[PDB]
Amino acid sequence: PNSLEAQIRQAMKTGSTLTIEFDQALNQKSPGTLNVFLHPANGGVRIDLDSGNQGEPAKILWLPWKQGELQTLQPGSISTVDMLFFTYYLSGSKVFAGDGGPVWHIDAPVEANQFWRRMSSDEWMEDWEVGTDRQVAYLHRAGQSDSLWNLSAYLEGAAPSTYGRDNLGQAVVGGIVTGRQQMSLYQYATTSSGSSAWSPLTYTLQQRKQ
Repeated sequence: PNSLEAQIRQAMKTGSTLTIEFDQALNQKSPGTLNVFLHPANGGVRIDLDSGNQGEPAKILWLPWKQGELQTLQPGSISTVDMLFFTYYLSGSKVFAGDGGPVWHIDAPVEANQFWRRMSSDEWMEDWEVGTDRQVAYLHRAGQSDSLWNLSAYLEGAAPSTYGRDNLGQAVVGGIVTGRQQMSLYQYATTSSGSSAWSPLTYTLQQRKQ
């Protein structure tokens, strides 16, 4: 087989099943580029900071998760074509990504009006004029209280993507850099069947309402 990094990139693009396991240690690393180690795992790859167990070093874009908080990948970090992007598992959390803009990982309990307000101070958001469009990929857990995710007051366009059902289930989000400040996003979800194959996480046209 190829490098583990190549195997992940190929699984994403082909819509194959390849799971990702993250060491919680990764959440103590800042958003941006990160040197990690990839290891074979049953059915997938484990990403950690351990150079042992048939580890292969890789430089990725990384977005940590933090309890009760937003974390932000700033787009200036994004430069190397074909570099992989990952964020930590989604277990009730939300991911919001602007195309050519930041990616935010927002913990589950942060209400939508609150996280929107927090997102709102980023230069990309301030440059997003009311009444104009961006492309946005937004993923939340199905059956979670809408107070924690619904942005309908702020965005007019396609409904968000969802993972899970009845506020149960997990997702993994990653990406592949395609150009300066630009990525294509990919996802899978883990339910009582197991883990799904990778699919695209689509940016959809949204008009800013207010």
